[PDB]
Formats: sequence, C-alpha cells, structure tokens
Amino acid sequence: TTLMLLPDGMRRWSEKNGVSLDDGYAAMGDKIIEFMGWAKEEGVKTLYITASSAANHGRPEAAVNTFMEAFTEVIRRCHSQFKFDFSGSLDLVSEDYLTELSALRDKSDSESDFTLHYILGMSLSHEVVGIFNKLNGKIPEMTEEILAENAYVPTQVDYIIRTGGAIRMSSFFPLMSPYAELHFSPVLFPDTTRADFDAALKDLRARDRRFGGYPA
Amino acid sequence: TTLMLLPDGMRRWSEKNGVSLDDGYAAMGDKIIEFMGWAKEEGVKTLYITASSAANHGRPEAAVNTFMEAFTEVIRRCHSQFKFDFSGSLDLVSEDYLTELSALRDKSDSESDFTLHYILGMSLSHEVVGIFNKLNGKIPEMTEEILAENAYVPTQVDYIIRTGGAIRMSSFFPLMSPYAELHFSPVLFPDTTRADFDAALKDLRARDRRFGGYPA
Ligand SMILES: [Cl-]
Ligand SMILES: [Cl-]
Repeated sequence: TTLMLLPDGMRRWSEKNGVSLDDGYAAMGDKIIEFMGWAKEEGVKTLYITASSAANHGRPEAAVNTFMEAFTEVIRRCHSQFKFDFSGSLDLVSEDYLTELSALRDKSDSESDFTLHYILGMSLSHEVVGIFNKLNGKIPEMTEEILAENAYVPTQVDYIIRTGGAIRMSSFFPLMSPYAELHFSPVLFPDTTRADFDAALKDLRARDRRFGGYPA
Repeated sequence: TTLMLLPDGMRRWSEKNGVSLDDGYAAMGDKIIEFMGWAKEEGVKTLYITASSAANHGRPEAAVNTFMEAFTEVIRRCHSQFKFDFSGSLDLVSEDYLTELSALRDKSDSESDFTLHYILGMSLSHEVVGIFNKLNGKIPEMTEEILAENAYVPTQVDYIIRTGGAIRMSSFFPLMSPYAELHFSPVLFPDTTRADFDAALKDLRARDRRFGGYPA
C-alpha cells in the first residue's frame, strides 16, 4: 500500500494549547514517528508526507527553518529504519537543507522494504511550470510516461489522509494519482491517536477502488 | 461564486431503477437543467460541469454517443438561458460534436450573467501533456499566468460538489484551484433534490476559505 499523509494542524494545535510554534512542530515530529510505526504495522510500504507547499517557502526565513528543522529531525532520528527519499520544488529549498537531506538519503537503508518520502514545495502549478521549463524546446513531445518520470510523486498513491479538518486538497493533489482515495480527519495532526488512524484505514480499505488504465 | 459539479451516479441509477443507460442519461439531462436553476438562485455565477474524463472517450463509440448526445441535448434545449462555453481534451472529441458545441456557444446568450461551462475529456495528465505539446519550443518559459490561460478550467473554482458517494477526485481535480472546497454527496446524481443541493451549499458556505497568493 502507498499512503500519502497531509499532516495539517500544527499551528492551530500550538495556538489551541498556548505553546510555541517550535513545540507544535516538535509534537508533529514525534507523531510522525509514531504514525510511521502504525503505517508499517498495517502494511503500508510507501509513506509520502507533504512536508511543505511551494507557498510555505515564501514565509519568513525563521519560520521556514522551524518546519524544515522539525521535518529533518525525524529523518536524523530514524533514517536507519527506512529508505528515505525526497522530491518537489527543490529550487525553493536552502542548499544547507538540501545537502543534509541528500546525506540522510545516502545514510538511510536502501534495502528497507519501507520508503519514507518527503514532498517539499508541493503545488501543481509550480510542479508543471518546473517540468515545462526543464524540458521546453528540449524534447519533441510530452507523453504520460515522460510526465510520470518527472512528476514530484514518482509512484501511484492509493490513499490520502488529510488531518486538521480542511476538506480541500490545497497544494497537495498528486498529479498522476487521480484515483487516490481521500480520507479527511478533523483531528489536528499532533492530537492523532492510533484509533483516529485505525478509523481512517478502516474507511479506506473498504472503499470500492478504481484503477486507471492505458492513456488516451 | 464559481461551482464545479461532478455529476456521478448515472450508471448506478439506471441499474437501480431497472432502465436503459439512455434513460439514465436523459434523467441526468433533466436534472442538470434543474440544478442550473438552483445554482442561479443561490448566487452561483459560473457552473462548470465535468461532462467526461479523457478515459470516458476510450469507451466504445455507442457509449461515447450516449453521453455526448445527452450533454449536448441540455445545451440544445436551454442555450438561450445562459452563456455557454466548453473546453478540455478537444483532440478526443469527434469533429461533428465540436462543430455543434461551437454553434451552441455562438447561439447562447453572451450577455447572460450565468455561465454553464462543460469540461470534456478531463484528466490532469492529459491536460498537462497537451499544454506542453502546444507550447513546446514556442515560448521562452512557462509562468503561472501562462499555465492559467491554457488550463482546461479557465477561472478559480470556489466549490466542488461530487455526487454519487465516491470520496476521490478521479480525473476531475481543477489544476489552478488548489483551495477549491470539496463537498461529497452520497446521492446518485439523477436523485439529487433541492434539499441535497441546499445542504451542500450550507456546508460549502460556512467553510473557513483560503485563497492563493503570488507564486514563488
Ligand atoms: Cl490549507
Ligand atoms: Cl470514479
């Protein structure tokens, strides 16, 4: 199973509890590690996590480093437990975070049958723009196969969990996975319990799935 | 307000009521006309309807003509009551139907405040592929503005209503509207009542909305 987690709710959890944004993101880091264990136990093989939108990288440098440091900490803690990978709008990410993440990809277990994959600077319009400008005037035509090899999410997504209560995709729709089953939880990400996750998976596993076929 | 309608449930409604798919598609036709009235009354100004996926046009000819004929009939019957437009994977649609729709756009009321706009052969991958190949080697670079002027859905979508109970986007996510608010209705589209529509709007209208800002 391939699962994509949209872990929304950090700021509002911090505000709710009267604690700093650094605390919220620390709680998010701990919850990601717990969630990863739950996913593993339920047979998820690939866990995509939307670390950021393209819009998030236009925030103040200080606030960018808050989330970046929190997402990187998770990988510093657990890179030996999985194959780590990342992609997205890498042009938006500071060199020092790109160097660290590359090192952590290299230090992670390429023989793990579990993949943890961060999407950074996610956004369809930014994604398409980027792919266009990389290949524009360079190749003779685009095909769905060439699109898929340049897409931020390199494989098909079976399920999406969005926490935090918004019922919208925001910047995080996977370009090449039209038939991903969507589960929206009202729980703020750092409050997610194992029962919230189990309810999500019970819903998702019972859906009448649809797979796509050959392009048009 | 801009509303996109994903009117799923025709095939299952016909099966449930023991009738032909032609009868399913005519009940859908009658209901689009009714829904359009309902949307006018609640302040909808542009109503996008997802008439087909790109995948829909790989079905056999007979099956294609059933849906193309039923959607085109709505517009034959009502074109004087709104401004009509259409877009999408026009490369997949037969010349006869493009000519007729093009005539119906012309004969519709271009001075109406209400737009009914059909998306044909919707699919992000096929969309992006098409936009790429149109513009490949033709411009020095893509920007968000240029993407937006070539996208199938030409304006921002505020709300999406998907009937028929699936909780997924299928081929139908609007490329340039990350923050479109999603409402999933379990009702099969030909059974949709005013009360279903009102509850959809009561939910969509109370959402905490978010808007996009300048690209990166
Ligand atoms: Cl959001
Ligand atoms: Cl579907």
